[PDB]
Amino acid sequence: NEDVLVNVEGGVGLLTLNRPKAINSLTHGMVTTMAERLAAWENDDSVRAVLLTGAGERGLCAGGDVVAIYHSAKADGAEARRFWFDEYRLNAHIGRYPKPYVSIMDGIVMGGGVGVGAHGNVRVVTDTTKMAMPEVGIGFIPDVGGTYLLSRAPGKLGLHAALTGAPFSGADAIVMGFADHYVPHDKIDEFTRAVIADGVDAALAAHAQEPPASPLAEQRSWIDECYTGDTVADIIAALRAHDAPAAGEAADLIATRSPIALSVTLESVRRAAKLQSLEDTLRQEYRVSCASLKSHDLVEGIRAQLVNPKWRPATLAEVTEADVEAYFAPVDPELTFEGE
Ligand SMILES: [Cl-]
Ligand SMILES: [Zn+2]
Ligand SMILES: [Zn+2]
Ligand SMILES: [Zn+2]
Ligand SMILES: [Zn+2]
Ligand SMILES: [Zn+2]
Repeated sequence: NEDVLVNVEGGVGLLTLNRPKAINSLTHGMVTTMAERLAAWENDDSVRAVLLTGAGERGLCAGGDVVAIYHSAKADGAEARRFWFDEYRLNAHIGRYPKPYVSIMDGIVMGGGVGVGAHGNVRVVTDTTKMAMPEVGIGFIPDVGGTYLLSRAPGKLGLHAALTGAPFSGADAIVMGFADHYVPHDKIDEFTRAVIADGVDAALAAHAQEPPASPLAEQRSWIDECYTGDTVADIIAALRAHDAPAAGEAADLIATRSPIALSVTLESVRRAAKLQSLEDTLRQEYRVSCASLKSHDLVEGIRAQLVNPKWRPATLAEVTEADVEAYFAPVDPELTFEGE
């Protein structure tokens, strides 16, 4: 099997993620294929644009392959670090890319799938889009430039998405700055065909629609009320005190997540909000990911997903400021972006 299908048609470089039985989860091989093709096509005049899609019907991409990260974290972390090094460089390159990069973020789009789709410049979601950064549920922290996107969402919507790790819709994704355009699922095929035949602007004019109401946008009042707290424990207390079902549901979900991952996530998004550069943000995320490889909760979190995680530390009250600060320590080598 070719885990990424590659072709050029109508002047469009086509990248189709192709592990549909795994909802197209990303391997290191898939990342390097994408990266090499983006590099090869960048100065090739026969390629006017790039289009990223996923095979099958359930989603563009459910994430990075978590089994491989798990096996690496139990070993010496070498593959995980190399994977993230190459992946984050790819994320940055999509972010800078000079040619139109159209991503079809249909169906399930989570974690690493956000990384390959949501830094594009023509970002399409649909009525089946279920997008999330669910990292705290496995003892991890949103990466792949997710902290850059989360910190740029309106209000505190980004913190809500990051701490709950809950999915949000296509319309929500547009509100949060993770996507640009809305096309119903049973027009993606016509839309994709039109990009290839008539170009991006014609395809959009012909198939894009006004998104429906964003439920996340309607929740902004209590999100902004409750997520201004200094600590995750402050946030949970406020959500409970607001005494309404949607806030309570958020609190309940947060309370299932890794305490250390939640704490590092809150700090990451707050620090990312002060960084202008996608590259600088990814450098921070790389330190955090590297640190997470040495953690109890990353292994426990992924284990539980594969096989009720028992987090350690078990409570937010046991998380110290030094525990959080440890995730932001320098590493050697730092993530670098040269070789363009
Ligand atoms: Cl570039
Ligand atoms: Zn379909
Ligand atoms: Zn393995
Ligand atoms: Zn590798
Ligand atoms: Zn470039
Ligand atoms: Zn169709």
